[PDB]
Amino acid sequence: HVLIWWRGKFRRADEISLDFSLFEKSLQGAVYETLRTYSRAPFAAYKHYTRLKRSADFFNLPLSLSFDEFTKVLKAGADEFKQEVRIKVYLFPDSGEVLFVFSPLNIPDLETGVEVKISNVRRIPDLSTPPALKITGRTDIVLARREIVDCYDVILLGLNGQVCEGSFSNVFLVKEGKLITPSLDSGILDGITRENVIKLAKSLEIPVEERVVWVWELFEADEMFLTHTSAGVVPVRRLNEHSFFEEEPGPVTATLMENFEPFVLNLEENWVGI
Amino acid sequence: HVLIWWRGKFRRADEISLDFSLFEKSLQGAVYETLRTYSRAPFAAYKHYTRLKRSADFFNLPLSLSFDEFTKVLKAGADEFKQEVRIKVYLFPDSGEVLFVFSPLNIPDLETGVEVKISNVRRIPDLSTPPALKITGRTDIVLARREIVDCYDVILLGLNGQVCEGSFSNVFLVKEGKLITPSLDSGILDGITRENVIKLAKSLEIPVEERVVWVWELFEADEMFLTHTSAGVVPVRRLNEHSFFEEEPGPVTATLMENFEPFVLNLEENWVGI
Amino acid sequence: HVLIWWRGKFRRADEISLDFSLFEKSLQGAVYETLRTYSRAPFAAYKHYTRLKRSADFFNLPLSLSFDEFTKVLKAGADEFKQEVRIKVYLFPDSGEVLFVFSPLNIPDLETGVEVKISNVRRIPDLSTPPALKITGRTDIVLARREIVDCYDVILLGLNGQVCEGSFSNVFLVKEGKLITPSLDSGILDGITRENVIKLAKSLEIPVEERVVWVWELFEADEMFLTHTSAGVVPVRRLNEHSFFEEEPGPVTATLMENFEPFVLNLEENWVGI
Amino acid sequence: HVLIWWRGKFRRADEISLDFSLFEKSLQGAVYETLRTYSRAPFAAYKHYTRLKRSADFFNLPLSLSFDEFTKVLKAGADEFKQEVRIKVYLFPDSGEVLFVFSPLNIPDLETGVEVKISNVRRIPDLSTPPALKITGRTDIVLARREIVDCYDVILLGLNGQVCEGSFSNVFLVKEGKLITPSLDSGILDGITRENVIKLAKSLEIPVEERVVWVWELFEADEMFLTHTSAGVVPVRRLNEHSFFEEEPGPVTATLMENFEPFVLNLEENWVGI
Ligand SMILES: Cc1ncc(COP(=O)(O)O)c(C=O)c1O
Ligand SMILES: Cc1ncc(COP(=O)(O)O)c(C=O)c1O
Ligand SMILES: [Cl-]
Ligand SMILES: [Cl-]
Ligand SMILES: [Cl-]
Ligand SMILES: [Cl-]
Repeated sequence: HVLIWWRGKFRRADEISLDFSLFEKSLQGAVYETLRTYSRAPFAAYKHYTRLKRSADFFNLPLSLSFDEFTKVLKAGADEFKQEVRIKVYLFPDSGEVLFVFSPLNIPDLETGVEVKISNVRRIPDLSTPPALKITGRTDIVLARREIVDCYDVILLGLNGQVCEGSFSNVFLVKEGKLITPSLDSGILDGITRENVIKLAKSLEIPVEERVVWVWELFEADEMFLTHTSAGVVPVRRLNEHSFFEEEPGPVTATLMENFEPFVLNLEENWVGI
Repeated sequence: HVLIWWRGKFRRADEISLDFSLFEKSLQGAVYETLRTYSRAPFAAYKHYTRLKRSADFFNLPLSLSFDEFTKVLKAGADEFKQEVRIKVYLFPDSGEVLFVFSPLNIPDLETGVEVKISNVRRIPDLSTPPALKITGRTDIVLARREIVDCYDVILLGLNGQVCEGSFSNVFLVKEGKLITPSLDSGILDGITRENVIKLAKSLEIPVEERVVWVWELFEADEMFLTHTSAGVVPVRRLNEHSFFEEEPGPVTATLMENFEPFVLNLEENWVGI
Repeated sequence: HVLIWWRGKFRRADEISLDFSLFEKSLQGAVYETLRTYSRAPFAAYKHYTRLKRSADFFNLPLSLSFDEFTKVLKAGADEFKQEVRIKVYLFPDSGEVLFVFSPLNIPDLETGVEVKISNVRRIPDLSTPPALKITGRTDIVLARREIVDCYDVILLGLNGQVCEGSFSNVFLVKEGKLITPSLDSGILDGITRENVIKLAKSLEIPVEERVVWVWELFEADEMFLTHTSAGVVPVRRLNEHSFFEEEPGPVTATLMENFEPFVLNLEENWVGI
Repeated sequence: HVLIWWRGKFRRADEISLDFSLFEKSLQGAVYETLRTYSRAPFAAYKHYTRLKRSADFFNLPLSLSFDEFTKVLKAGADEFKQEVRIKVYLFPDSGEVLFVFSPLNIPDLETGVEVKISNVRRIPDLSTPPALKITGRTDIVLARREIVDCYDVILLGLNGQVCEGSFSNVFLVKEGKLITPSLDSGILDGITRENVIKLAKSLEIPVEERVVWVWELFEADEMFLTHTSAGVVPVRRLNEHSFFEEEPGPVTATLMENFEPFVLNLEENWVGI
């Protein structure tokens, strides 16, 4: 049950009709964002809109849609499901055409923790590409996602062995009661889930450090977890062959994931304009 | 007047209907190769086929068309024009689908030379993406293309300041009668025209060095030129604000240009199977 | 005519008697500073003392000498010459022993400009060694100085091709009337002559930019010059095979070098405690 | 009780008088090699001579002593002790002067294993200094030595996070019965003990891989050990906070240790010319 909004109308996601020149050009990549709903309301819509604009600015391609129109399509689309939706928004090169894809959000039970592995792909450094450019063809993320076989996500290190992030998530570790996450200067995407978790940690009086984190610190951590739009906080039970836990996520991870949804649902900055 | 070949037949390049999920996946990029025709015969076809296979093998992707079938599509499409054509070939990871785009080759007289600039985008390091991978979404090329404002092409350096390539071309310099070009070890996208010019130079007993070339050597060169499929040898009259000439290129470039077409068009290795 | 201060007494520089264990240990390097005199008064004595302390702190080896004692030895030593002196100060590992070497400053006529060349040695990056550690055995500076054969100094680029500095000087360029010099974040030593020249440029209403400077900008510059303790402002007439001028240094360089000595002789921060 | 050989004769290592300018130049560093004796006979003398020549050749420095003269000084000095000795050999660039330092080898029982830590100093890149250059002032080793506080040695990684070496040792890991060690291509100072252990492993049919080793593999290893001249094979019981064992090393390390002395002492290549 997949719905799309394309060229002014909602539509079935069986076939797509587009100008051939747009298709050939889209092979160079589309700028994009992913959203989910809570109670069928689009989450962090304004935050995602401004990130989209920022990705679009790395090309002086202005955004065609207003925030007001963006929210209108998001809400009309989500309203056609009796269930939470995942929403992908693509902005196309030169044309400025926008495509929304709505599909049911089927989020699994991750209380037992996931497996992650160190990627063979290093994150592209700033001198080659801005880390915050969310574009569909960027080869670090394209090549790294193809490595996800017997794990949930792969961890991209930067060129010097600093922890950057997962192929579709941000990384946090816990050590001696402190919540530690790579700084934006490590060369990472400023995830919206990450941002919310940092604020939640502070509201719970958990100490937080945003800094350069070296790969070997993950192997000495008391806890590790991932953050991304669809799932929120995702506990990591094993990195490569290194287990953090057997059954229960660690205590800092557990408090953050139980408090995540109530905290973000009542933080106004995640609901502006909706 | 664009013609395409897609899913078993030739079509007008006006609009295209695609399986929607194919379209979505195509946004991650296609493996690509470009050819042109001389006398409406596709040039260096076998060489271009084997190079395409090389990038396809990186993704464990078999070519759905044999060399023989490949040449049949190329000849068939080129025969529909009353003029020389540019042909772009796209190969899609996992699906193995092939897309050909034929268009009129409009080739200007560039004897007078072009302007080029040093790009602000460094070639993606080998730890992040193979330098020789011809995938349409690679962000070094994509972002470097957007800097082409008052110039012909821009020059991408590697992280260390060595010369790699232009955004659509290979780079050659001449210093004290030697033809010098970045080695494959410099981490480059190597085009067939580059190899052809190297062989031409050797046949004329012009010394050739394929080595690491530092950016500042471009600024001290006696002559500089670009190579690419559609235009062959393109003299550079100016790099940033640094002039090489005002009217006509130097002796080594001029000799290479005047001998290029006679030499490459009479070499059997460029016509195998056509 | 070379004088030394060693183990509490002034001495002839023919022989030196030291504990063998100190000699073996000194093969690992001594922290050091170089000074010159104006009117036989030690220049920027306090500035050099604090840099020495900072180099010493990269080892938690505290400085044995007080500033007051430092100035006392500097002045007593300089007072024994009827001529300006060059002064080298070495601080030795673990022991904290200090050695001063006084020799006549024989400064040549550099009004005609000097030749410099790009070094084959890249400046050691911060992850390997702090750029501000002035130690006698650091291999970037040791290896680069051995390259000075038919030039005055060699220019060390950083790992990415940014201009860092000369083997014993800092680098400035002039472009469209702006004075431009590598920022400290480029990974360089904060030279005391450099600092004074930046202040002098500002006092003369010359615009100054401290930023990342890429190697190719030197080849497009209107003017280039070096700064170091012994000589002050040193005009560069040629970089590699690229001439900036034939006879006369450019106008910005010329104003700075004529105004340098009067400016620094009347700036109190260069004379504190003397 | 230190004995030295300097300028044609053996001397007490109490005080030393030097030509002052020699001393000043010695502060830039010496090429070095270390040996020990078994039964008061200098071990792997020819191997150590040829390695010294290799670093000396980098500076176009001929060895002032022939192999035969070298062995005479080594035997003569070792014969003055009633005990095994450590011998350090220093060679000075340009002058070609040689300094030998003989001292009692006091060798502890390290069967129980040592503690090591990951250093905060990255191995100097190849663009700045050759990785295999054994010069006493190299700042990666000098600064890494100062971190040895509550541990035996620290581990230097390269800029990319690969394992290179300890500050005075080579690094080996064991994983699934394979002995793994950084390749020469990783950019390392290769010691003679490393080569001897590799040959020992092969003679015992233990599989050996010389390859690029990433830091995190140390944290997942079954066993880890160091090699260096004075101690041979040194088991690592703990890396940072990560324990490998509490009482005795694993089977591969234990076998290598128990077979080391019998094997290396009965190999003619380690005794040529003695
Ligand atoms: C590389 C990368 N890192 C992190 C994220 C997570 O960011 P957010 O929390 O906004 O979903 C994403 C988005 O999925 C991403 O693609
Ligand atoms: C590498 C390096 N850069 C720059 C300088 C110049 O600094 P200052 O102006 O304090 O002499 C020096 C000192 O000679 C140096 O060794
Ligand atoms: Cl142009
Ligand atoms: Cl750049
Ligand atoms: Cl220990
Ligand atoms: Cl580090």
